[PDB]
Amino acid sequence: MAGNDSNLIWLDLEMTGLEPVEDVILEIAIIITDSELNILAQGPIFAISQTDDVLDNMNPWCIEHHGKSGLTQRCRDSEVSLAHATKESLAFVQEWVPQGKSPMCGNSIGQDRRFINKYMPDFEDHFHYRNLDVSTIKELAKRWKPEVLESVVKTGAHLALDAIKESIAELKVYRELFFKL
Amino acid sequence: MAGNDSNLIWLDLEMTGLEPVEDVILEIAIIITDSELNILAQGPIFAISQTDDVLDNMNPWCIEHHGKSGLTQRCRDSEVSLAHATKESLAFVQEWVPQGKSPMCGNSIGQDRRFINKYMPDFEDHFHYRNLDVSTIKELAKRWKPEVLESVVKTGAHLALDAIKESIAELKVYRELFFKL
Repeated sequence: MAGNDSNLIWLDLEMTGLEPVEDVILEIAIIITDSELNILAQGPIFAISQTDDVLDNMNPWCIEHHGKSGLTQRCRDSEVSLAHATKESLAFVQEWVPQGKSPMCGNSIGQDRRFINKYMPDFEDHFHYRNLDVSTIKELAKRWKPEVLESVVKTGAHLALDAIKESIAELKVYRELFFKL
Repeated sequence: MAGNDSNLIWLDLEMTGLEPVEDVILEIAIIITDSELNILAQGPIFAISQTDDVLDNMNPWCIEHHGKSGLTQRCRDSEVSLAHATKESLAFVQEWVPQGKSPMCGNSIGQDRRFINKYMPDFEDHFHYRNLDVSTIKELAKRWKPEVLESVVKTGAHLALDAIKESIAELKVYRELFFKL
């Protein structure tokens, strides 16, 4: 099933803040599912090597939340450059889905896409221009059928890996309870 | 009914191309709906003043399509500035939904957002950070229930209200046929 036109690239980034103009990427994880949301593969996980003054002067939210998740320390200890993570990610994703076919999948994935466009345009090129944004459906559920949100489970932050598994599980809940089979 | 929390702000833009690094906005159109997708208001439509330096040197797709469309000439005839379009759009929108409540709605509305974020920062501030991307559901339809696309009405009209009302209507189809409400 490695090359199916309908497979999906799921990803989550962690950043030093919200604005691509000043902020940089700290973490990347990728999961490939088939079109039915079965998990076909996990990409490597990269904490991105960043200097201490970058890590120390990020967003208050980020100091707290990345400090808590253990990401900050993992970037202190990493030798991984963004340049390397971009090559590996692109090669992995190429191994699984044809160029141009899969939209970018995840929660508020357009935010991530801003960072990928600016900092990893080679990687972005493998994707379709479309976004599969799980938060779109959450917003429709909030207004159309909010009790569905009760079945949605949100665990605590560790890896970007975990945040992706949450997005998939969330969409899986919607498929079962919110969309018509 | 004015200023209700679940009211939804819809928009489409037309541009000189795909890369807002140095591409610009040709047209702005905005529709408000309640949470049921009932159209509550049409917003000021704005073709944006661009010199022939800009209009002559758009992409091939844009020269040919914005030419038959009538928009290129409208931007040449147009007196309204970027700031005036920003100031007005913000005002209209401010009437109909409280601040931070509404995601930004439309097809691939993240692309639009990149242009709104750079050239109209004040306007984007009124939205929730979330996107409501109908094309997310179109991507799911294609994979889960393609028969549903048959009822979607895609003319191919690349204008202002043209493509908006088509995004709103496309969501209405999904609501009847694709969602379990």
